Amino acid sequence: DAEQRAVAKALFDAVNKHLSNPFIEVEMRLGQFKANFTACVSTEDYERIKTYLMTEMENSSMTRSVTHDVWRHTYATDENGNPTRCVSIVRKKRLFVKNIVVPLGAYNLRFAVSTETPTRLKDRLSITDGMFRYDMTQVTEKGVLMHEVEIEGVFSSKQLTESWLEELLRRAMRLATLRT
Ligand SMILES: [Mn+2]
Repeated sequence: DAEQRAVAKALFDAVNKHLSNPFIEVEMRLGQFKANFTACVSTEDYERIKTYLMTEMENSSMTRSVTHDVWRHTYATDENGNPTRCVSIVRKKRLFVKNIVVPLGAYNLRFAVSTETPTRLKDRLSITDGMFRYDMTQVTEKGVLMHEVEIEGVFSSKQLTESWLEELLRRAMRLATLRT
């Protein structure tokens, strides 16, 4: 009856709260071997990858964000670069990691699949081309400045296909070999 419906609704809401919304992140990160794989590119190669992406872009769209990181707690920043407050808290567990065999002269590529479930400073610029998101991040994690580039997409319950993976590897190889 009516009381039963109130209990079941509460059980339903409590179940979903304990489920959360667990999505899957598939990413291909550029990097080098130089404590082995370092997910960074040179400054000059970084600016040329960006030149490539802005030339390629046609949707007149991008997102920039300066955040502070420290389960990871992400803190926003105001107009002067000072922290505001947490805008997200997420646990990232890597499920699958793989080194890609790249052509000679190319940047190395690391393939990573992670579950994300709702100190470093990140200045990130993100572009979308088709069903792929490009992230260009300048990271500082211990006084060291790293130029990071990755291509990625997120899935949950948007499902992952072999076609999307095939194009992800194609698009990543294009950035990895940009200088050659
Ligand atoms: Mn990422």
